[PDB]
Amino acid sequence: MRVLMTVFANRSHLYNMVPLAWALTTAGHEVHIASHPDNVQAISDSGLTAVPVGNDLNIMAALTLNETRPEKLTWQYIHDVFAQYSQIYEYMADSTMTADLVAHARQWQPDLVIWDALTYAGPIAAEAVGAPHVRMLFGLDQWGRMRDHFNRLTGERAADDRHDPLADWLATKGEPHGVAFTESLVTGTTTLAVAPPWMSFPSEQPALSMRHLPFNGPAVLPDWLREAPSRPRVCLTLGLTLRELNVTLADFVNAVADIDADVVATFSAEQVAEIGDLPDNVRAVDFVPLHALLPSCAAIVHHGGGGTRTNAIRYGVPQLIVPNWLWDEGYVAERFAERGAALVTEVPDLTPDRLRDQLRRLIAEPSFKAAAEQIQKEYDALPSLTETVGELVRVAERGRS
Amino acid sequence: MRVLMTVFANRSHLYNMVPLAWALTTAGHEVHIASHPDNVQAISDSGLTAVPVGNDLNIMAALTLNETRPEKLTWQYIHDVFAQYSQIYEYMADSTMTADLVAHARQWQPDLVIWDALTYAGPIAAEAVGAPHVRMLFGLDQWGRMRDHFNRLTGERAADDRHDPLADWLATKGEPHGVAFTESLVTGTTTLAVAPPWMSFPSEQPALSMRHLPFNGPAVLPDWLREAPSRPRVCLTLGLTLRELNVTLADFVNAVADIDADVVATFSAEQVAEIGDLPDNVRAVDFVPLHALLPSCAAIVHHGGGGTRTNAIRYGVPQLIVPNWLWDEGYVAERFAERGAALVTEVPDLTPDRLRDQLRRLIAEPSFKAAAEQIQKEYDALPSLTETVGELVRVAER
Ligand SMILES: [Mg+2]
Repeated sequence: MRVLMTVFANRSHLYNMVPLAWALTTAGHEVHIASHPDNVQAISDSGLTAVPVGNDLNIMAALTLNETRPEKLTWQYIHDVFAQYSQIYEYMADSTMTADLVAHARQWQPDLVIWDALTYAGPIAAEAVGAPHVRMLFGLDQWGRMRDHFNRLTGERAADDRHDPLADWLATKGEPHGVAFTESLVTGTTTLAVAPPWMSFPSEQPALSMRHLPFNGPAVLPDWLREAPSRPRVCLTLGLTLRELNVTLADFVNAVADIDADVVATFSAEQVAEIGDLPDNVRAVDFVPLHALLPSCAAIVHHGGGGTRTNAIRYGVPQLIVPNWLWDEGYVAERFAERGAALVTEVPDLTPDRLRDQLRRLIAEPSFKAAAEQIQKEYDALPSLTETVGELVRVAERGRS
Repeated sequence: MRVLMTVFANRSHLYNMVPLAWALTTAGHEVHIASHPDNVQAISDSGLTAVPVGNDLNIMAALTLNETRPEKLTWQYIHDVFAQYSQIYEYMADSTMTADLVAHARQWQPDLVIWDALTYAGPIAAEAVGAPHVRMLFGLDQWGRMRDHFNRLTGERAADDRHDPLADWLATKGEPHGVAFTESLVTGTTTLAVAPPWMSFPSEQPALSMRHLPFNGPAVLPDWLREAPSRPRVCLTLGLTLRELNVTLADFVNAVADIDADVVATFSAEQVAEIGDLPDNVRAVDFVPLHALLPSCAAIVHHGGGGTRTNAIRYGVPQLIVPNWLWDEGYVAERFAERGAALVTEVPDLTPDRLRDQLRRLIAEPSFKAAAEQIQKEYDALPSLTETVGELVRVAER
């Protein structure tokens, strides 16, 4: 079958769907990855077929989606979140991008559209051709969680009092292509999850789950990784968060290194300068392939994003999470902490001493390792990518007459 | 499981094994590709994890393997073929390359080694750690074909006259790593085939067969390709052949184009300029991904190589083949021809006129498309890459 996969130009959201693209490819299907022209090189570097759509995105040059306090989750708040993000997401998948993707769907006529959850050209293109479409998550389903609340609230207001910014947005987006607003434009014929069911939000809709494979991008094994591990290793990838905060970057690095293990730390040229002389047991590296590193690590310290935490899940590695707030990191961090698999320090509570002490516990108390391994066992038992391709074929077949 | 794949530094031979590497990957196995340092970038640019081994290879800078006449296939001929190719293959996977891949295997403990069929460091590394290994073909098994004859012809020699250049070479190759010679060093614990059984040589050993996925590196669909075609499209990939060959490139281009169809031709910039003004119905291009062009094509003209022909099989496209005779192109073109799915023009016989006339046949006689489509049917029945991953698990378990 022909699968049209679409993702806005962002390498992380691309890598999120690379293993699924390739599972579909090696089972025999023809897979096109459609994205803005600036994502073409990344699609190439992943071994896949790029179909450029729209103009370069260049996405790099009050109302949040991670809000979970019940009192803040009013109809008016979620309404306004929807109004704002409807604009942002439009920007991220253009009328040009959307027209190019519809034109390709009409020409190629795919049997399944799989769209990155932030890429709303996906469902417009799919519906121009009655292909069933799968909304692919890239962490927890914040948008579906808010959408469920919103639709529950809406169905109990007066009828004249149910403005829906998503309906106005997506009816508008679909209009030039004869695509009518349905609710399935918002959340997909169905949704594919990348996070394990035990940490996901309850949904009023079903979600396929999957033993998510964390694609780390092109990789060359360095010599130093090739050598028999000397003694316990810890992986430190908190570079970005650390520059943010009289208490110095060197101070943070000296404390974090003061533990019974070798540290592999990812740092800029900028940061390696800013921190000056490194401790003895620290190797600074601008990038490391986690799947080559993590099998030998007693801990990983990181900002709680999906790619890195899926690697700690897959390799059974305890975590020290300093959550960022780009998507779901705070909420997932607490889920791991509750299972005994992680220790958390919020950004506002960050001291060198606090990180070191947490790291020392992860290293010393084997309960964290056991909990991380238990997590790994339950992940290994999720449906394989081959099983998932089998579900996706049932979606495209069940989606046909 | 851990799978150590290895291939000498040639992109085509890497590409041969990329979709398998990725089948293995998405099934959850840990996959390393070991190749000389000058091939590490192509490995990482196909999305996989490279392990550099050995020194840069730089491969670009009467005794043939493809000899099939039985009057020529004497023990002495085959003996001398094995004496000459063992030197060539030793060169392509060094005592340094072999020592680095052995040391990596010792440390990483792969469960299974898969080695490109020209990459003889593989079985040494595999035997050094006692892991089983699969020899992965990149076309027909010329070497297996010759070895079958040789081993039999050797059997009937006086014991004192049974000199085996392959046993000598691989014995020497393994000895620093404590690997004694055994015939599994020559042909693998088992062999994985990429060509369909219908075009294959008879082998004394079974090979796993496979519904081969052709990969050719970066692939971007150009915009000119999103229109429905408005009549037969032809794909012309003979730039290299016409280059090494009164008649001007423009003579060829002009005749090949003299048909009722649109030609898409891959030509260097140097070639486009010195072929001069192009006919209306020809579009010169650097490269085009074949797997996206061929669905709309009535014919492909090519040199009969493994990746392009696997594409022709997969999309059921009739072929005009002008064989290279590098590895197996001559034998394979004849097989395609005998099935009614291709017409063949040997290089000594190549003239703008012949290309032209064969090209019209392919477009206008429905028997060729029908035969191309039967081939595709049969390809569709071969074991999926998923099945193949299951067979390779069994191999690793035994
Ligand atoms: Mg014959």
